Amino acid sequence: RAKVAMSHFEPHEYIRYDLLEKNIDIVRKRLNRPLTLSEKIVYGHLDDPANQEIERGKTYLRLRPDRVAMQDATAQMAMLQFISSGLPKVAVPSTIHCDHLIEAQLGGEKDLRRAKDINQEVYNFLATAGAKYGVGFWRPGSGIIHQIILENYAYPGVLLIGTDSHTPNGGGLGGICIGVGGADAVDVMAGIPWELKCPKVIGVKLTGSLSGWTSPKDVILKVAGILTVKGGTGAIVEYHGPGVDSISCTGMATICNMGAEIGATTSVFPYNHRMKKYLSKTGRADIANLADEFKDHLVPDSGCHYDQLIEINLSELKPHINGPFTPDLAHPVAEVGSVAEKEGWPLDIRVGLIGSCTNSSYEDMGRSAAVAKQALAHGLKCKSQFTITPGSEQIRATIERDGYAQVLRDVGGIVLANACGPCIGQWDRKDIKKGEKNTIVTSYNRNFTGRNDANPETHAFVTSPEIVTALAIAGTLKFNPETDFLTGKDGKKFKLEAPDADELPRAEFDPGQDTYQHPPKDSSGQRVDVSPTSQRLQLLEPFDKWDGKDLEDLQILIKVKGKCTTDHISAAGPWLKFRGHLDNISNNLLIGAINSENRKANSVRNAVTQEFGPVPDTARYYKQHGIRWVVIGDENYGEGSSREHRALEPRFLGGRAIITKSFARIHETNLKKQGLLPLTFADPADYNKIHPVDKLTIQGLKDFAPGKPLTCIIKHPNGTQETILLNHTFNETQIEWFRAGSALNRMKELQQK
Ligand code: SF4
Repeated sequence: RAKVAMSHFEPHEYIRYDLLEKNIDIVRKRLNRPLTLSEKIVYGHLDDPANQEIERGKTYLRLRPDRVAMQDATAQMAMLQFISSGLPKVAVPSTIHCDHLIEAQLGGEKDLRRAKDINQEVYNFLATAGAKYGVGFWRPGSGIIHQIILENYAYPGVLLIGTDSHTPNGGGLGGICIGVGGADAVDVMAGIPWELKCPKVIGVKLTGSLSGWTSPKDVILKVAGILTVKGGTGAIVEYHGPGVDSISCTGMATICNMGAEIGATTSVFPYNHRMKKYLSKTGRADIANLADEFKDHLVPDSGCHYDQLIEINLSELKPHINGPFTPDLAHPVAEVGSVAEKEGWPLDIRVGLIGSCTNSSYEDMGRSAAVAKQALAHGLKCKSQFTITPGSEQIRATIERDGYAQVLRDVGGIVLANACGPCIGQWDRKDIKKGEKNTIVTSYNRNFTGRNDANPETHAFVTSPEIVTALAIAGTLKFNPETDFLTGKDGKKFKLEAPDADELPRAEFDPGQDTYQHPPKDSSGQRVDVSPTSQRLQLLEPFDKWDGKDLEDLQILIKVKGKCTTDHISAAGPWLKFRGHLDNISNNLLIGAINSENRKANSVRNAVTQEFGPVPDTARYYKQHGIRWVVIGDENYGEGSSREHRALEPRFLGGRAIITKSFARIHETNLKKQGLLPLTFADPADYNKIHPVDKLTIQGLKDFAPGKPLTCIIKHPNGTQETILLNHTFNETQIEWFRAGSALNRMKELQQK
């Protein structure tokens, strides 16, 4: 066909639209129905399109992703498991991005220099394992994983997996980009088929066009309010309609990015001329030209069926701000001042934060600078503190060159390194004490309790970068940029004009400094050294194979009440230090979950000593004494970030099963991967039949089978027993992971020894 390379760094790896077309055509001759766009890309990547069983919401697809991307808080454990597989080189284009371990304190260059010193052991490990196994390495300072991927690696029709739940960001360039745990990335780096439950497809038809203050962020702030955080589970969101041409390519990436907050498998937009324009301005006109020749396969089929349709009229959409402790609590900016007042949310904004991968594009920085130049023209600066995170080095060099960074510095902003920083709590925040109630507004995406600064009483609202800038200047939520007046230095009242800015630089992007490190694909004789006394890195010891017996008289470690995110199960912030060390990070296990017994966090009853204490310590005491335990949870257990640490930590501390009303997708997969049993109540009311003191027996593991429920005997203290049934979503592939002790153990069994 064409020999067009997948990126500038892999001149030999060609895009295979011929393969994609061939597979789409085998599959549509079988289904004889129109295919949505996500169906074309996903089924076009099937390992076996002729025989694969295809039913939305029901079958597991065996897929062949084109490339793997990892960020440094999840890459360490993905690479420690790849190192245990014993395989010599990764089988597909793979990258590591060092963006999660740079703490915001002093701003830019200073914070990067400090991070490089503090994290030297880890950056060393990743660069060395990268050179040895043939993984490309983007150095600290290079940028946030998803911005580097949009700028260099994402293209129409790619199937990309990344160890991060905002990998869907890449849907803004017509690709299917899916968040996974490190063990799924090991499957693909090892060359074995990746499995994904066939998704449902929610269509969102966009009509009209954006105007004035309304920006691409408002479309997904509105969709999250409609669908709620559990509304997109098991589905891909596919944007279509005449209003799509109205959104810039980075705007589409913003909307696809935050679809992670409704639990969606990923989101995607159809190839159109805005993507073509972005590919040409990022050095990839040859890929835009090839995609023009395969355009029919990069847009949905006429009359394709969506399982749910939502219509949004862009012309009527007005600015939104969401939170404070969930991303689906949506409010127009116009009314948040009044709702805050009513609910007792602090009206004064201590810090306004723009950027992160969700909103750090050139157009986002241009629009925020456009609001900031007006305030400056009246002698004002920010009343709130104000920080700016550029998404990559190229965006930092280009907004610097085109003068937007200086406007943002002149209004009182501090430019932070090109890293997650405050978005995952890597922020040395000193202005409030812990427990001090206060309000910050961000252009980020998640706004859950204690995530930006480990303070549970910080009320974080997410909105667009131009609204964070307008509200940082005002310093209060009781300010609506569309209606209200500010007073200049000079005494005159003035109103902020809606920001207008270029979506891409008129000149080319300035690439900034050299930050990519290609693997020697020659040499590769590196020794990865993990010191046996390291506190940050530890080689894995394999988990135990299943004993062949049912699980009797299991102790409940904790019955969790309400929302239990992966930040409740395995907190980030300070714990990021231990992402490569399983025993040390297991000291945060479930310390944020609320115990139904006393409604406290990190205070559970030890069944032996009858002292209430920390959950980590109690799980280690049960493990030390041979007591196998269980977690009982509520709805959407495991919501949020993809960290497989939330599944590895309970396995390590002696857990056996997690029984809930429902699971978020990535956590449920991660639990199966590590040899635990994620089970759901066949009747959710049965959650109320189980009390912290009850012991449980799970029976029927001997004839464990796809579609057959497991029986659970609840043993009450008084001698009463109640039998209930538990469903699971294991297929046969996954039951083998459980029997072997973990998926990695099963893979090492298939290597003939
Ligand atoms: S923590 Fe924030 S900036 Fe970093 S990859 Fe995730 S969403 Fe993006």
